[PDB]
Amino acid sequence: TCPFYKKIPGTGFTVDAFQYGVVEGCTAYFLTHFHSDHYAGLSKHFTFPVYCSEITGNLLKNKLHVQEQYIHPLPLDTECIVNGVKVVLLDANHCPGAVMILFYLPNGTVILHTGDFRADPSMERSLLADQKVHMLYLDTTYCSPEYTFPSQQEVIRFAINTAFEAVTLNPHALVVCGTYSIGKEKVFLAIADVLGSKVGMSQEKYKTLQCLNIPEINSLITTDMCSSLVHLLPMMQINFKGLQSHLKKCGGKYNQILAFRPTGWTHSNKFTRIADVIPQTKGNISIYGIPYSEHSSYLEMKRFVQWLKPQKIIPTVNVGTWKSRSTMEKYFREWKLEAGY
Ligand code: NI
Repeated sequence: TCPFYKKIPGTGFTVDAFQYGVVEGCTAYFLTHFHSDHYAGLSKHFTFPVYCSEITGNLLKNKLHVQEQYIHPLPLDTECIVNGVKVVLLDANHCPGAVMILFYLPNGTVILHTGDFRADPSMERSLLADQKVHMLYLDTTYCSPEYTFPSQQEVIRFAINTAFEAVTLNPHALVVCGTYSIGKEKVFLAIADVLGSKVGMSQEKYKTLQCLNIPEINSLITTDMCSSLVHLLPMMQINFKGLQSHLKKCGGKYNQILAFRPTGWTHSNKFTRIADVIPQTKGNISIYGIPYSEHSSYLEMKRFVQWLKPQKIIPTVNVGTWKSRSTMEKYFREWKLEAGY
């Protein structure tokens, strides 16, 4: 049955609550983004209204076959009215089409649901600047101080320089990038752009990326693996057996793979700067784990909350153990004491 932290009080709304059947007294189902832990349970047989971004709606229609009459896409940064409640969708800086949702309840309470997000100081200049928030439903994925990571831009610089150098030294090398859900597209697109190649992939992955409004996508992606020197594969195939196998299938077109696994965090970041990262190598296969995160680091999260100064924080991640919950509540107290609210 539905957890309390997926329910918006004083409304008939839920957020990312599609694996519970018919939720008692839910009139409208919001979806923050197209990742499987959040959409789990949608299908062509779903007949309640779903509210979401334009991109997420494209994906519901095309990938899950949800019927068009039940998809209610909203533009960003725009006051809209749902079942008599004013709502706004804000960019979450997560994956394509991911949003945070602002709710303005009839009694004057204001609620922000972050969905999944990576906090950034650019958010301190949206419709959030203009008013107070009583309740924050917060993405606490990395809510512990050991989670530090570089900026996405520093990680992309590292990957582009690495791939450029490798292929210049060996023009018969193949670059591989692992993927398991939408998100992290800049990794593979930036690499392809510096090598003057398209990114090759399965027809199903190509179809998924065409659902996204990426300007000049016919331009960056293809299903012709032959013409391409950057290939996308399932994250699971990013290991030595998977990559030897793939290398065989290219029919002596390539003699080496350099592969990137853009993971969230790895305990190497406690003892290593981005500049000092190295691969795992076996034969003519090298694998780099790079800390490209689409969630807030601990310090990014803390700054965002100390700026917003919500009256109450409800964590939405890591809530299933008493020790995790207590640890997060202790941080939230420090933040409030340090910030003076
Ligand atoms: Ni997500």
